[PDB]
Amino acid sequence: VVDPDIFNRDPRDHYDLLQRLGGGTYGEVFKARDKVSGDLVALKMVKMEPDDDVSTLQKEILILKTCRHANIVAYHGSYLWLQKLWICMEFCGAGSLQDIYQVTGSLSELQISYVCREVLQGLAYLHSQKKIHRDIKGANILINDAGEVRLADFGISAQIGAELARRLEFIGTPYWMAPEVAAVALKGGYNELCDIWSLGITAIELAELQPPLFDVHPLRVLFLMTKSGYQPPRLKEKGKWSAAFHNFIKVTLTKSPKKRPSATKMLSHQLVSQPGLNRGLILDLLDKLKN
Amino acid sequence: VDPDIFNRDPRDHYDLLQRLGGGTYGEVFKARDKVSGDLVALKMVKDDVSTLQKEILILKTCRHANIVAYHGSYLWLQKLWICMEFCGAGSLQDIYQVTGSLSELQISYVCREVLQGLAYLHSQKKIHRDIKGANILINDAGEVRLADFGISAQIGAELARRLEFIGTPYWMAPEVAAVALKGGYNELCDIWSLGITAIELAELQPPLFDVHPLRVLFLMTKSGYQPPRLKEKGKWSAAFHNFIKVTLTKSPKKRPSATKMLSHQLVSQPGLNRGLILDLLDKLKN
Ligand SMILES: CC(C)n1ncc2cnc(Nc3cc([C@@H]4CCNC4)nc(N4CCC(F)(F)C4)n3)cc21
Ligand SMILES: CC(C)n1ncc2cnc(Nc3cc([C@@H]4CCNC4)nc(N4CCC(F)(F)C4)n3)cc21
Repeated sequence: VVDPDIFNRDPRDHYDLLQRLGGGTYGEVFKARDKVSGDLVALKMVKMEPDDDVSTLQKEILILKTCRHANIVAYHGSYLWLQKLWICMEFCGAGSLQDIYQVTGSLSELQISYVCREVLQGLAYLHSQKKIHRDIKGANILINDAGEVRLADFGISAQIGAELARRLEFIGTPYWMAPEVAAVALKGGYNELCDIWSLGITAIELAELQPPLFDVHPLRVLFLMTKSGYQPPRLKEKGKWSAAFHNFIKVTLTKSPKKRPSATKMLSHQLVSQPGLNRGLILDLLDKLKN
Repeated sequence: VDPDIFNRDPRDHYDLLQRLGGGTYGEVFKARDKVSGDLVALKMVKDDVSTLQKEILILKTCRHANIVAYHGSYLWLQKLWICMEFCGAGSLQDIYQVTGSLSELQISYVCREVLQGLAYLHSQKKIHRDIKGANILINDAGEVRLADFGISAQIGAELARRLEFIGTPYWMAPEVAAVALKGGYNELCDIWSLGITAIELAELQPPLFDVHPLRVLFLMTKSGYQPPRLKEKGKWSAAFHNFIKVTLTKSPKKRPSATKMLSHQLVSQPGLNRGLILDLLDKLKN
């Protein structure tokens, strides 16, 4: 069973499908309207046929259903009907920051600062629940028509969670196992501070339209990160960005997780504490997107 | 694809003498080579055979006296027969379940021989990951052979599979990339397992054997976990207690390598030889 609170009914009983927004490996996403309230929702539809593995989708729903924070996409339930699973969420009309910057070009420093503050608020909430997003990037940060910021796409977090559960199920007898082996099997070998690093990379992505080393073979990038002299990336254009932005990048991209600041600590950084960070900055961006 | 597979009937080459066990992976036989008379172990198998493929490749690429020797594989009638050196006494667990606890000198010899095998494996960039009495075999001359690389193969396969579906890495933190490529721990896990095995041979159970395994996993993953110890202090020399202390070093950054452990007083002392285990096998028989 995918989730103990699934609605075993046709989602079309409750929603009018308005537009297919896209589709691929993850399934398809629809814009729909609540037939009673008139509110808009996103429906993510995935095939869910007998003997398919439900574990990843199960974990994704578990994450969404237990979050109640403005900066995490709101969850309105899931439907299982005729071997399709529909996950219903708050609609973000502008899509992701990647959808936006592919049209607008690079964001301003103030726009990036607001985005980073909103993402850090969502991360601090997730971390206080002992959750880890594990896939912070422009493609997974959604923007609504009011310029508000929502973390979404917990698929990677759910995949990791489901694999972690499978590791525990088949760990075998533990009595000869070294503690660090048990720790990797139970906890994964890293912690929530990985999300802070990913946010620093995301800030570079919003500034430059690509993450660092985007043109290097992925396996080479992984290898370089494991060398003892690996150097965190930096913003390319020194004079374009303030010292505060360069320092935000420096501290979020702290190599050692033992020394990397938490989401709550980062919320005190000058870049995201400064006045004038509000959704109007992103309304400006969305106007550019249409103008 | 193993390029050396013999595409012919193994029974045209070996006389099957005794089924030793198996299931549901397959069956294990004691067999005799038809031309030489040497005994061998034949493991018959058969799905996704890929992890078994990786397991055979481990055995095939190892060439060390303390690793059970590999002779070849026969493919016949959708059954793969893996031919290995025969160890007539079985595992140390098979033995101690009859004889009772080993002497300190017997344990010292076993530990030296396992450390030699581990030093070889680690230099080959392999991790055994399942060192325990059940996986250490004893031949009829009292010599020690590491065996059962099934866990090593399974963990390597699973590390490779995760790597294949890791997705794009450009937003990943370095510690996440390191877990993806290197698995989150290293070969020093085998040194810890050897320390537990030494307690097992001394006491007939690993520490915490009567604690629920999920509780053991809970305790071991907390920052305050204390490494176990031998329970009957006066029975064992200071050198044995110290060997346990250092092999069971909690921090993998401080735990000694197999080569370093081979210089420890317990395993470098004189009088450690296969005659000690021949005595054990005599006790097993008599
Ligand atoms: C991650 C996804 C399952 N998800 N989760 C919650 C959520 C809330 N709102 C949206 N909103 C949007 C808006 C737009 C706008 C159309 C025109 N430009 C962007 N596109 C898209 N997607 C095009 C590619 C897709 F995967 F189909 C989605 N989603 C998507 C949402
Ligand atoms: C790990 C195994 C596949 N393997 N690999 C190489 C190898 C070389 N020699 C043996 N020798 C023995 C001796 C004995 C002795 C019979 C009387 N007591 C132990 N039993 C067993 N088996 C009991 C349960 C099994 F898996 F079938 C094996 N194997 C086993 C070997």
